[PDB]
Amino acid sequence: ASIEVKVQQLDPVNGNKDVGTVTITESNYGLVFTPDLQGLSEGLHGFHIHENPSCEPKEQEGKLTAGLGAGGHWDPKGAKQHGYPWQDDAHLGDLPALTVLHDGTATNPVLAPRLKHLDDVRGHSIMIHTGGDNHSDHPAPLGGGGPRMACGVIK
Amino acid sequence: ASIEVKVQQLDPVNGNKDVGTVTITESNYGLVFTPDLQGLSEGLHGFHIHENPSCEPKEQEGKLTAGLGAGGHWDPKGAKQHGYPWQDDAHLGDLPALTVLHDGTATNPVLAPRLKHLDDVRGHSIMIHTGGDNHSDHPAPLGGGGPRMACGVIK
Ligand SMILES: [Cu+2]
Ligand SMILES: [Cu+]
Ligand SMILES: [Cu+]
Ligand SMILES: [Zn+2]
Ligand SMILES: [Zn+2]
Repeated sequence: ASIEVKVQQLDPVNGNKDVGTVTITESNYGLVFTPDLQGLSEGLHGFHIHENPSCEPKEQEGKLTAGLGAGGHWDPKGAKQHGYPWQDDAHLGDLPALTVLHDGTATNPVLAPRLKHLDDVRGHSIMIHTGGDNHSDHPAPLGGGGPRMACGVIK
Repeated sequence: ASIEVKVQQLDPVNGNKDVGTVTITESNYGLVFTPDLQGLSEGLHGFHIHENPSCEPKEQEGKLTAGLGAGGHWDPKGAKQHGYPWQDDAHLGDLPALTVLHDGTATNPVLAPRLKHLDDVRGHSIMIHTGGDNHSDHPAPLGGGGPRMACGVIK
């Protein structure tokens, strides 16, 4: 029971770059996401499972935008609302925020209690945003994650 | 339905100092700890529920040691080993590590899936360590948390 996801920093122009991996394992309380990332900006970053198994950029109003190919937050139960990892009426893809230390590394594992089986995340993508995550659609949509900084396709 | 815990930086020499609060609420997946702290060193900090409802120091080897009055990690099931928040044979008091940002503040909530009711944690203390937490007794005991930096009594 384990999936090692290769994660890359997104740059539609200069090119993407490997920043490490995120290993997903099953615990008695839900899926555990264990990062081993580097070269990221210090702080808390929005961390979610997105609908499409793609990290490719997509054209948006005449602008090749990073990670748009991944689609929106994975929401199989139609919550149509961004929320907490422990909130039942929030996107099923809403994970705890990722902590990146001063040295640009992330190794602190986080639990997603609503995700129970590894197979459930296969066929999707995992996204790391430039901004944080206040687990609400206010004052900013999707927790204020904003732009997509890094991404990995979940095989 | 919440418990607001007053947290203080421990200073046996010149007196404990207020650093904020930690609010505990219940979710359908366990107790949620929402910090609102400031003045702490940046980084990940060991965060656990300790056995005694006291944050006072105790004499050990002739040294008045900060927070020893709280005792060890709360372990009502006698796991006798430090582990993950989602690990059943680990101290019940083992919580996810606390994230302190560059500006010394901590506001990111964390979930303790093995803790179900607010009353279960009443009569104990919550501790913040100077070091982090690798959720193991290897290579360092108690996750490498080391000295006790801040603490609050849960009522
Ligand atoms: Cu810093
Ligand atoms: Cu996202
Ligand atoms: Cu502790
Ligand atoms: Zn969401
Ligand atoms: Zn412990």
